[PDB]
Amino acid sequence: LPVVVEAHQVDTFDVPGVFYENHPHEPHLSGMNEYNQLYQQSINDPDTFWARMARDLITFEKDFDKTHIGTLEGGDNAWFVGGRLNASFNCVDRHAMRDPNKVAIIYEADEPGHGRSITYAELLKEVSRLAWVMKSQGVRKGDTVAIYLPMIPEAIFALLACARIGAIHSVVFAGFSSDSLRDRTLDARSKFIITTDEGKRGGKVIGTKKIVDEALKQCPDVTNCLVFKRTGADVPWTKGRDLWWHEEVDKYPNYLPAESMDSEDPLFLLYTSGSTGKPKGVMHTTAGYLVGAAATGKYVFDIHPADRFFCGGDVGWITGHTYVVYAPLLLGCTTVVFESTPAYPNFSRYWDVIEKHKVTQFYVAPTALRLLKRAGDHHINHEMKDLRILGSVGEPIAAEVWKWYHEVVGKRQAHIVDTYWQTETGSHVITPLGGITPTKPGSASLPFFGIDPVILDPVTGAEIPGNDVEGILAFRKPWPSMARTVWGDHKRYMDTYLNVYKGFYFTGDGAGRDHEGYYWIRGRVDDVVNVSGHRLSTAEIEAALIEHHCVAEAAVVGVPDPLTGQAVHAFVALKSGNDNREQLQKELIMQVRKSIGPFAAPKVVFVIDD
Ligand SMILES: CCCOP(=O)(O)OC[C@H]1O[C@@H](n2cnc3c(N)ncnc32)[C@H](O)[C@@H]1O
Repeated sequence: LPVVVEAHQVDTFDVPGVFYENHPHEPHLSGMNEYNQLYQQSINDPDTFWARMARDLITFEKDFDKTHIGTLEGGDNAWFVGGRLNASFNCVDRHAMRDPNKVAIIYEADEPGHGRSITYAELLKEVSRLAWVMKSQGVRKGDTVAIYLPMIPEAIFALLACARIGAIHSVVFAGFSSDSLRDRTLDARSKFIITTDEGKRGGKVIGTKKIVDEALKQCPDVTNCLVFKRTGADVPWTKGRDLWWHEEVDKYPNYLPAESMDSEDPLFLLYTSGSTGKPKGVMHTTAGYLVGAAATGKYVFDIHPADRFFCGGDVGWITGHTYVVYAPLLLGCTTVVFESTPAYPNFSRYWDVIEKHKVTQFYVAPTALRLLKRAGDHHINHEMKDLRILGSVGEPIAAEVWKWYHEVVGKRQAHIVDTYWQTETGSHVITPLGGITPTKPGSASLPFFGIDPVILDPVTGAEIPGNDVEGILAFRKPWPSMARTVWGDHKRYMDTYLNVYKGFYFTGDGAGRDHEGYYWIRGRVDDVVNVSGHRLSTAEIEAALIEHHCVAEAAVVGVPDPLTGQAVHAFVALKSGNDNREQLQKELIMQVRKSIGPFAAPKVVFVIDD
């Protein structure tokens, strides 16, 4: 009967009472009244609200002159202008100064019972001497550095060492093919790459150095490749280009100065798939991105310095950027770097890790939850006494999965926080606040501070006022962690995000706002599909399928899937005939695996006449 049909007869759920009784500290907010007061200030007077938030959470070398200049339509937004700071100083130095022996990183290795814990002082040493390696090899402020690493603590060392010297890290998910790594390394114009000899995940060997070698044959500007010895396997070696991480860092001091950066110096590039064209290098700058990361870590995930935060996302994606690395380290707590899968050695692994390390917040994709729920509740039998926040990201956590997460995983003692955001927003933008916001199963709830959502008519672009409305999700105002450009193509950034509905930021998602103002995310309205947590471009996959000599035309679509959220399905029209039609279906799948990576392979390729 309502316009937003998903909300029909869905009541809110309060934060469990025991959450407050068992809390080691207390929430950073007194309740929803204070959220509403701070939220209104963040919209009505963002100059005052964000200046105080930034000065609360981020240590500047030089205080900023003005909170924000520019406009959405101008595509000229700048935050904390005139400030100077360094991201590695805020993630590492200031904490090592105060509490050097506090654990910063818990490394959980692919095999249980391995791994190690890393203090803030140890982190400062490893970041410093890795930064010395890059500096000695000629990396300078403003250079991009390609990173092709699995989930080991050396990945955090690498991001933060780039930030320490003002280089711009460009992390490439270690499941990408050599073609995909090559394309991102070329576009970023990186001259330095960091990788492993091999990766280990779920007991399986990933031949990272071999993949890198293949990519670098076509990246002539890459003059050094720093290799971390993860497995010790014999790998191909290029004298004069390749260097061993362990050999190089032993040469250099255990401390390096931090480079003084402008608030608006680029911090990183993250190549992201869009509705049209090759992946775009989404650029985040420094102060605004860090402010958003710290602000959401604090108020969304209820992070306090003593906490042990565990995000299951990969450093290759924005979730790992913001919530494995930047947010928890900015706030000075402990973060978990998890090398394995939730199924290795068995389906208990996530809970084994949470129980061993006394994790307080866990951040998961619903695809992983559905896999585990299907495996059966006998794999979950873990006290997990400290687990009080259960975050979810990537798609709506639907009622059946929500209930399982709340009751079986959380024992009705944790607050489930469904966080809506995207690579381009830097940090959470519509989400409940942990320990504060009442929630609805399947809803992202309410906007974060500084986020002013509107629902637009898809055709006319007109704003649809009031509640129980549906349409396009857009934001009316800039926010600190917004992506600042697409690398090398500001015009595409303008045309993609800011020129579609002038005066607004276009998310590419549909949404409903229900009778109580709660937001229900409908998903992408463009040709972007989200498959097992992977943001994929159907146009990219079609182009991959066309690379096959038999295929003339290709069409790929995303369809609902009970486990992967959505499944990509591909249709091809052949140029002639193929008596090995079942055999062609294998070559087409391998073609996508070569062009993009295993994770992008279509479930099936249908060969049709027209
Ligand atoms: C933030 C990690 C993933 O970042 P990406 O840039 O890869 O993907 C962003 C997209 O994921 C979906 N999405 C993300 N979170 C949610 C969410 N909580 N509910 C519904 N859809 C969601 C929305 O369609 C969005 O445009």
